[PDB]
Amino acid sequence: SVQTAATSWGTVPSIAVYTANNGKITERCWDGKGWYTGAFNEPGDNVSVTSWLVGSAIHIRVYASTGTTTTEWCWDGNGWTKGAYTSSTVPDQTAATSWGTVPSIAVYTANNGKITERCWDGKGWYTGAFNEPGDNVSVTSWLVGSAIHIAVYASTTTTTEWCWDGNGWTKGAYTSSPGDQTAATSWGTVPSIRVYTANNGKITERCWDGKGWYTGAFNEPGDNVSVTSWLVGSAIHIAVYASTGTTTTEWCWDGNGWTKGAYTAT
Ligand SMILES: CCN(CC)c1ccc2c(c1)Oc1cc(N(CC)CC)ccc1C2c1ccccc1C(=O)OCCOCCn1cc(CO[C@@H]2O[C@@H](C)[C@@H](O)[C@@H](O)[C@@H]2O)nn1
Ligand SMILES: CCN(CC)c1ccc2c(c1)Oc1cc(N(CC)CC)ccc1C2c1ccccc1C(=O)OCCOCCn1cc(CO[C@@H]2O[C@@H](C)[C@@H](O)[C@@H](O)[C@@H]2O)nn1
Repeated sequence: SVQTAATSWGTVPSIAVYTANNGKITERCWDGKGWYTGAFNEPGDNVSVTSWLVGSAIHIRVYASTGTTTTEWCWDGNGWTKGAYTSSTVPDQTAATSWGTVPSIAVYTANNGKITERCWDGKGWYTGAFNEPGDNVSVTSWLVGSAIHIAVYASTTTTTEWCWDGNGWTKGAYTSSPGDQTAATSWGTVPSIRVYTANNGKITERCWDGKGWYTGAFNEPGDNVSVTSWLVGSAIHIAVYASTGTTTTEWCWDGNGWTKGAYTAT
């Protein structure tokens, strides 16, 4: 099927969805009044994205996988340009997260059954300590004040949660113990986490609200899943993108059940 990645920002919100199809990545954007086609058009078979607000200006980084490299593509208000990211890979699935306004970035790559990590601290790219088995990776992160926490979901036999608390990596209380493709989001400082798994054409949901994992009401057909969420005061909003072949369907949580969203690819 096509493979998607989703970021959002502000409270309207704005959404960017990236779809990899026949080696091309294209962008559908939402401004609060209709979906439209963004400038982004780069080569790639797989995509992940992350973004951050500097005051009220969005900065977007798309990690596009092209055989023996992943290229970073940068939006900073005035067009797409190539980023300082470099890797060396084999015919590659990535997950990205970022935090603060510096910002800091962590990119996880599953290459031939191993997940590895590249980190950006504002000075340059370096190799992170993370290195664990997996064919499939998703990531979410949250600030507790100025301390970053990172939850990596590595799917190989079992999906394993790997938690970073700022001084070491450990196995988390998640494990839903073939060919799982996961997408993760989180919100607040508890935090809440939702992990979506495409397995055998069903997408299903696992939930953390600080007091143990449980199966969520989310249940929709798809072979690929991406997700983004945003808070408005105390209210969470989620957009899940479920894909089968070239058909991507949006599912929205606005606090009153999962409903089909307006998203089209066109
Ligand atoms: C574009 C081509 N690439 C990528 C392959 C590249 C370019 C330069 C270097 C490169 C690689 O590697 C090294 C390595 C060394 N070392 C140890 C590190 C051994 C001697 C030394 C020099 C180079 C240098 C280097 C040599 C001499 C002088 C300066 C540098 C340098 O600027 O370095 C790169 C970062 O410096 C400032 C340039 N830069 C890049 C950005 C990017 O900011 C954007 O936004 C960020 C948030 C990220 O998304 C980021 O990826 C994105 O591009 N901001 N500033
Ligand atoms: C207080 C002692 N008792 C017996 C009286 C008890 C104990 C645990 C639960 C209990 C009750 O109830 C639930 C109920 C659910 N529901 C509601 C029917 C969702 C399927 C889930 C887990 C337990 C859980 C639960 C089970 C296992 C692990 C943790 C919890 C838990 O955090 O328990 C307390 C927190 O539970 C969350 C309550 N709830 C409902 C929703 C809204 O929906 C969820 O969140 C949305 C944002 C979406 O992701 C949606 O798909 C997803 O299902 N969010 N939270």
